[PDB]
Amino acid sequence: HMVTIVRIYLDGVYGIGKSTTGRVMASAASGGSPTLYFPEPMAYWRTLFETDVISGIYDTQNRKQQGNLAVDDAALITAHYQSRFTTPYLILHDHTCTLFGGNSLQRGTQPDLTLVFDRHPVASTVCFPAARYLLGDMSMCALMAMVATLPREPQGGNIVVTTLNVEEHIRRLRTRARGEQIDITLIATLRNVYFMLVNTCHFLRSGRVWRDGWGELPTSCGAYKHRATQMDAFQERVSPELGDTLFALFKTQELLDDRGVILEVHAWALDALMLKLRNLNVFSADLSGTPRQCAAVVESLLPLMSSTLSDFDSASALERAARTFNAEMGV
Amino acid sequence: SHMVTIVRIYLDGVYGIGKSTTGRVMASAASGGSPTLYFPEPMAYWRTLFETDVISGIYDTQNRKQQGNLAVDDAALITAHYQSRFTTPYLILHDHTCTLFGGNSLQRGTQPDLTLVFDRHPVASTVCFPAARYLLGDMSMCALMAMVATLPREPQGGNIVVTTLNVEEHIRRLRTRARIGEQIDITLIATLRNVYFMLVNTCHFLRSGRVWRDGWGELPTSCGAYKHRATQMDAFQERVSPELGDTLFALFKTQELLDDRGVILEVHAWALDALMLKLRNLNVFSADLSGTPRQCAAVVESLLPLMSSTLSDFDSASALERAARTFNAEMGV
Ligand SMILES: Cc1cn([C@H]2C[C@H](O)[C@@H](COP(=O)(O)OP(=O)(O)OP(=O)(O)OP(=O)(O)OP(=O)(O)OC[C@H]3O[C@@H](n4cnc5c(N)ncnc54)[C@H](O)[C@@H]3O)O2)c(=O)[nH]c1=O
Ligand SMILES: Cc1cn([C@H]2C[C@H](O)[C@@H](COP(=O)(O)OP(=O)(O)OP(=O)(O)OP(=O)(O)OP(=O)(O)OC[C@H]3O[C@@H](n4cnc5c(N)ncnc54)[C@H](O)[C@@H]3O)O2)c(=O)[nH]c1=O
Repeated sequence: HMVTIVRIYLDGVYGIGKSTTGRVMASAASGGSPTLYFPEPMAYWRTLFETDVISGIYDTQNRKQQGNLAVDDAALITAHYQSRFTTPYLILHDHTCTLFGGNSLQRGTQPDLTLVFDRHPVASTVCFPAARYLLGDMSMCALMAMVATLPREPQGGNIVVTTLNVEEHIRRLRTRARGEQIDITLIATLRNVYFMLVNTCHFLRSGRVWRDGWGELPTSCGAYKHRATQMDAFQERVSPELGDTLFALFKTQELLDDRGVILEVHAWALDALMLKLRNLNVFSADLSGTPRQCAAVVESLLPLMSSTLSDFDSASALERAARTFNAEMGV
Repeated sequence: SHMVTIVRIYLDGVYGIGKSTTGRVMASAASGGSPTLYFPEPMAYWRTLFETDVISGIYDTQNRKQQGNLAVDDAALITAHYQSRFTTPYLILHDHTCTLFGGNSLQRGTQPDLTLVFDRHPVASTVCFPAARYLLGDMSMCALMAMVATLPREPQGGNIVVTTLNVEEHIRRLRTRARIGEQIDITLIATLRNVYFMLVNTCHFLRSGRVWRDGWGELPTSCGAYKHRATQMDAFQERVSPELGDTLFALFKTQELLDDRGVILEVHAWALDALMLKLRNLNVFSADLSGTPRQCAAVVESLLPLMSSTLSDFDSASALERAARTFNAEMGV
């Protein structure tokens, strides 16, 4: 008994609908075949240790403004809690990775098993870090630090970057939290970072590498940074330029030598990013309709996705991992 | 298509023991053996390549701790951030060289076509130093987990040699560099020494073919006492037949990671699994450096019969030679 598994990482900017979405896809209410959902590791972040890292992050963007903590220092304290967000993702990823199996193909069929992970390690190792850096809240050096910890995606992974029109995105961000300030720049920049990420996988699928069109590309400075904070600045592109992708932000003096050439060690890092994101078959989804509709939109690009071949012990082991994960990541 | 036999060695252990000097000799042709490339410590990355020198910073933040001007709360957060900054260049190097070692790792008891000495394995900055900072109360168990998790998986064929030294001689050396009213910081040194014994014992335990679970639920729930004892000099040693108590696993049995029943949470057992898996491709050895640089170089060398080799190709071997040349340039001073 071999099993055909398809794994989906649902990802994108927060407050868009994605968690409702996967949670619906998982629930017995959608039909199709067995669908297991791995939720966000909330408990890990909030209750399992003395410090609640979400409550800590913003607590520091407050302090840094409230004229009470060195601006230099909140860039370190925040860098740190950004690190803490990654941990449970890396643990999950380590545990699940042996079990997905091999023989990744686009089979066209329905799989015996469907997994939906709420977010891929890329979100908290590259994307959120990249955004905090563009906002000046975190240094290049520190972005490097985090990007370096992204694990290699094994074969057959599928990442669906969820999207939404801005209007509606603001409506759903008020319905959830008010009192506290929403942070419209973080949202604007994250929207851009996620487009950049999507562009990046399309870039790689098109067979290019980060060196291609690197010389031509302009150095990326205050001007380029600020632009990533503006809304709509970037968008999905099936044939992107280098500058439409995540690599563009790494061309800065910080990483360049006396004559404008990127250091070999830094090229190595850009190399590793490109390696790690390569087994990630990229898709988009607009989360405009109702949770049930959103679900069927994700479920509709199932025939396009990458399936693996697993043995019946591991299937079982993933389902156990599913049960446990939902259980302990509780609240 | 031409087949090259590589053996890689990670020299590791407590700082100030002689390891970097040893490695430079193993590289030097005068020490015979097989051609040796030596990847040094990523100094430049840490100190010069960015606006902040992680070595200055770190201690400058332990200083503002005792010396009122910055919170005790923040120190264990800025210090952790800096500990994380130490690991970056090692992860980068690891990612660059890993896909070049090739496979077929088989302890072949002969001299290899070539030898790579890396100064330190990712384990040093993602497990060992973090573990010691936690045992000293400078860092939380949760911060620890945030770093333990970022150990990369060692591929087949990795050999790690934990360097050792009697305490007299080790201290002597420490004062030999340093110089002029600089404090040493025995406290850390003592804990790091214990952590590295825990590590040699850990991989033994694991090669033995034991898992972290064997003997777990009968092991004393480690907390207050255990932390003191980890910081006490020579509390730990290289055990011949190590048990769970002697290993790095012991320190993760704390209230912080159990439920109301005294049972480790499953997500925590997973983190424990990961670490056990990565620590399974490292062939572990210990080497003593009381001899002279040459003697030391020979002590590590004589082990080679015991070490494991991978088969790479000529074009890969030749990129390692560049890799080593590049790393050496970009990291000096
Ligand atoms: C990963 C990461 C996160 N964070 C920070 C950023 C955030 O401030 C915070 C929590 O981030 P979270 O992702 O853990 O949890 P949420 O804040 O809940 O954001 P989500 O990731 O869950 O976004 P979703 O949009 O997937 O969440 P969801 O709850 O589905 O959507 C929010 C609201 O929209 C409505 N909704 C959902 N679907 C809807 C639909 N189809 N129609 C109408 N409304 C819909 C629901 O009523 C819900 O109230 O953590 C970091 O700082 N660094 C990091 O690396
Ligand atoms: C990796 C890491 C480092 N740090 C911090 C802790 C430390 O304070 C600092 C040093 O970082 P480093 O280890 O790159 O720099 P060093 O302090 O130089 O330590 P080494 O790695 O070089 O240790 P070694 O023992 O290899 O250094 P070495 O210079 O070889 O030895 C010290 C002295 O002993 C003499 N010596 C060497 N071999 C000798 C021999 N055989 N006989 C007699 N003397 C010998 C040498 O002349 C030298 O002066 O960085 C962290 O906080 N966290 C981390 O994760």
